[PDB]
Amino acid sequence: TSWSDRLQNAADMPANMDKHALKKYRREAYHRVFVNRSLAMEKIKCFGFNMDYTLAVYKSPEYESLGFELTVERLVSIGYPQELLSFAYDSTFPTRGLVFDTLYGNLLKVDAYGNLLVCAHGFNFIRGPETREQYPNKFIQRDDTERFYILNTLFNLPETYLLACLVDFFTNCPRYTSCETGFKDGDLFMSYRSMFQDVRDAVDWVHYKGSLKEKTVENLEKYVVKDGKLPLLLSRMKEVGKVFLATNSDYKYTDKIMTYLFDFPHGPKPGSSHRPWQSYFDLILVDARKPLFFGEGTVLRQVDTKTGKLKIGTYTGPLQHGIVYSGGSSDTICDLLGAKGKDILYIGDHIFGDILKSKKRQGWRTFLVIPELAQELHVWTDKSSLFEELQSLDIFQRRIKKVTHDMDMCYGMMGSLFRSGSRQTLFASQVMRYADLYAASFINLLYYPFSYLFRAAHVLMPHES
Amino acid sequence: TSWSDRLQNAADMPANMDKHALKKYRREAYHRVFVNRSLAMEKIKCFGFNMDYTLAVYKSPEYESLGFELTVERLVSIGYPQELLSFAYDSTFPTRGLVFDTLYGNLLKVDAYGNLLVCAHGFNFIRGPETREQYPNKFIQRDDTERFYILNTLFNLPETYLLACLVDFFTNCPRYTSCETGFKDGDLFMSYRSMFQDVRDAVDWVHYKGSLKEKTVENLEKYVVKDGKLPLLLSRMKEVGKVFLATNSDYKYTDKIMTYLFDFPHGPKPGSSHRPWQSYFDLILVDARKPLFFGEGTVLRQVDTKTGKLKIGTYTGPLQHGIVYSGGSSDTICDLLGAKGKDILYIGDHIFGDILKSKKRQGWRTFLVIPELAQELHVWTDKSSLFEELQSLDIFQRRIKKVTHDMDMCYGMMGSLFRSGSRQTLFASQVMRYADLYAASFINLLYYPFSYLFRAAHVLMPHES
Ligand SMILES: Nc1ncnc2c1ncn2[C@@H]1O[C@H](COP(=O)(O)OP(=O)(O)OP(=O)(O)O)[C@@H](O)[C@H]1O
Ligand SMILES: Nc1ncnc2c1ncn2[C@@H]1O[C@H](COP(=O)(O)OP(=O)(O)OP(=O)(O)O)[C@@H](O)[C@H]1O
Ligand SMILES: O=c1ccn([C@@H]2O[C@H](COP(=O)(O)O)[C@@H](O)[C@H]2O)c(=O)[nH]1
Ligand SMILES: O=c1ccn([C@@H]2O[C@H](COP(=O)(O)O)[C@@H](O)[C@H]2O)c(=O)[nH]1
Ligand SMILES: [Mg+2]
Ligand SMILES: [Mg+2]
Repeated sequence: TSWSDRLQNAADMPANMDKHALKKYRREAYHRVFVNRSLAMEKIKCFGFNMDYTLAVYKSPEYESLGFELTVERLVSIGYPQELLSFAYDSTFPTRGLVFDTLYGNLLKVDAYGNLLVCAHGFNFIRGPETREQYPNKFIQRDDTERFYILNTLFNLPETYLLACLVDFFTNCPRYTSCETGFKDGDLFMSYRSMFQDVRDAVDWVHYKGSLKEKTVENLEKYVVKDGKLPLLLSRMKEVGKVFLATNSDYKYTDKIMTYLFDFPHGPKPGSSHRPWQSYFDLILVDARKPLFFGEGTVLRQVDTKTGKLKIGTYTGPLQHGIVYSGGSSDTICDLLGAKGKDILYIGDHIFGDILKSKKRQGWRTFLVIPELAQELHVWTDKSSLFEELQSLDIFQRRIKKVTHDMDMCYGMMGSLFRSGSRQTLFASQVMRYADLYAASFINLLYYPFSYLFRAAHVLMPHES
Repeated sequence: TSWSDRLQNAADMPANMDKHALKKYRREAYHRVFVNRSLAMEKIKCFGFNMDYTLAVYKSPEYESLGFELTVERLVSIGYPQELLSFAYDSTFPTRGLVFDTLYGNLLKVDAYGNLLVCAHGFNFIRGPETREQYPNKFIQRDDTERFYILNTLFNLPETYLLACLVDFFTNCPRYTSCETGFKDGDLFMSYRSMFQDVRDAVDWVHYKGSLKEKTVENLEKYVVKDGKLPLLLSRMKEVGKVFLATNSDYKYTDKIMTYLFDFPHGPKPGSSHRPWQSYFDLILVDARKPLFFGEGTVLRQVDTKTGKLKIGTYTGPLQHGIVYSGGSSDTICDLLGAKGKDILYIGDHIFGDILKSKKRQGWRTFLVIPELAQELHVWTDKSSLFEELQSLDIFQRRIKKVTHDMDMCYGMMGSLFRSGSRQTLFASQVMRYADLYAASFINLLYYPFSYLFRAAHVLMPHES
């Protein structure tokens, strides 16, 4: 059972819009919206959306496994050894939000202060004192962005595994001599840094010049979660405010995915005329180039939606019906919709590119969709006497390490997305700090009334308490 | 009554080192160390110190008032109008941690997300909708470091007031026409940005080329808080670990101040031989140039302590007794003392330069000294039914704004260092995030045993609770 199974099962359900069933429904952890800072839903005048892994949630492990297969095939085609063809994707290994240390070739799970919670060199877990050799303070300088790469998204799940595999393969293969910063093969030296770049280029290549997109769209039911409730939610939002789409994706791909997500023999509710995905948005924008979008951005262009090509030149007209934009910046959206940032709830999945940057650069209100929260919740309960037990020992050592360990293993080899025992990861700390609201899915907003007040409790400093 | 009066009164007291009086003493808010993250005192192998506003706490409003007087005299000497000579320092106006917006010439108190809590143009307080003209989202981009200058320290207290004064003076003086970004005087245009720079240069000039240092050191009792307990604390620390000094200050000034702080007719305890300040430290370092010290730093030089001049060349020898260093980097200290960052408790007063940067760049353990916490605490109690009242309304609007207002006024015109009603400032949020421990004074560490465990409670995400 994957988080996409959980998500697809709630998606295979019709909306009961009785105000008594609605409130009842949101009592369940799974259908709940979580609050980091208070948010009055009535102040929101614009609901903003991203597509990939937000509106379009790719199925797991199917889509990761596809993306992995093709990156291997791109690496092998450019020269990596044919053994790679025998790797297959393992969804039990990679946790999202890991740092790849391009110097020493380790996958690291770290806290908000660069403290090491987990260290893995290929599939070998470095523990305790072995690690202090490379990390003498058990700590990394997050500022060293040249050395440390953070695998923020569900798109990096396959590359997270592939880096482990690759390090494993060259380590255990007797043609290659392992050194501190890479591998020697005769007179060729492959650093972890160059291997990492090759992988990073290959993923990018599969996404942009390979066949991941063509393959995804030719079996959509296999790769994308479809929900009858998405159109109903959007139509409700359009009643009380403005709705927009801003994706890094191109128009032709967005149109294939969006079309499919709205493909039901009705519109918002059963019995209503179907309408095309584009009637649900007041503003559609593609090739957004987030996070640069939340700064200077790029030049505002206009899509020709017949050819799926950009019209030549910068677009200098107003918002008219049917217009599709490409590029521009977050200020385009505020200007065209006449909104302030605090009037905009922006729903996305990329902690850095979507949520962090819109919050800090523009002060927009944020909603982080976290699809693994479906399965992370299920496990947080059924092992709450493993947690509540670890909790207890802290109050009351070698028994603390042992219990941390098996707590995490339930999540997988790399542990919870959110913590390693009693220690919170960087990812968690960033969700708490930048995501005003968060949930397993944005559809959870359907179970809350029009003018709800999400309440977080006020924070007190230690001397204040 | 100033926080320096509070601090000086606890400094005019002898140490009762009975383990029963000690524990009793630290029960008082004022003599307490506050915990942001758990810290086991027995893991600390090196206690590190800064001098200015840490070991040497300047008296208030005397030192601020001196520093203000001389910056005015430097501005007037370079061309600012003689009216400035009639300004006098007002300790009730400036709160530490304000942002100066060099575009529009406003002093702003903001939260951790760049939200506007208080806005002041000179001495006129902008409220509600008037402000939305210049800040349409009621928010500032903290990243715009070119426009927004953060007044982090007790050294910026006089310049915080002077900027208010200056904006006030040109606004209300009929020789100058007020524009959006500065003042017109005939064919001369003075922007707020250039005024700000002139002030910033003048403060720096007083500190480095003017007579603030000569004047301070010729009446030390007037300007510096002296405490018999400082030598005792240091000697206790030297028993269980290593002690170092790292200051941005030069040796000749450090030697004048340090000498005076140790000037008692005994050493650690009454009855013991006096010893010179330098015997208390295992490593002394001057002209540290923090925060650059916590990165690349500068070239390690060696002080000639007879002339107070730098020896010529880079220093390439080991730590020997009596050696005084200048420049270098945080790695010099770890190398010379053989410490890891987590073995180092660093006690300082500059949230950015001392605490933030040592924590993030090096993972050192941090202790923030916050001298206004003496007076901020006194007022947090005696108006806890103003807070507890505001607290109550949030649960249960125009009555919320009115009550926020008079809560703050107790602290001064610019409010609490830590909050504006129920909203925490950037300063507070940064103390919570970067300062493992904090207190009104570092001397508070004397009231805690050798191997104490400062405990903060574990943090839970909303879905985790
Ligand atoms: N999740 C992320 N993915 C990619 N880049 C990031 C992420 N988080 C931060 N960065 C960027 O990496 C750089 C180095 O990290 P740094 O620790 O200075 O950032 P930070 O966000 O300010 O840390 P903190 O969480 O302590 O505030 C910064 O430019 C930062 O914005
Ligand atoms: N108190 C401060 N004084 C001076 N400069 C600061 C201070 N705090 C942050 N800065 C620096 O100002 C710049 C712009 O602010 P930004 O909001 O990106 O920083 P930040 O610390 O990452 O914010 P956050 O608190 O959200 O993590 C950064 O380079 C940041 O490190
Ligand atoms: O390594 C990569 C390379 C490309 N993309 C692309 O980023 C887009 C994300 O769009 P959105 O989430 O802004 O809608 C997708 O088209 C995807 O192909 C990645 O996410 N990761
Ligand atoms: O605007 C200024 C200019 C100079 N300094 C100097 O910085 C030093 C702070 O030293 P420390 O806190 O690192 O010991 C002092 O000598 C002081 O003169 C300031 O703090 N602010
Ligand atoms: Mg996305
Ligand atoms: Mg200092």
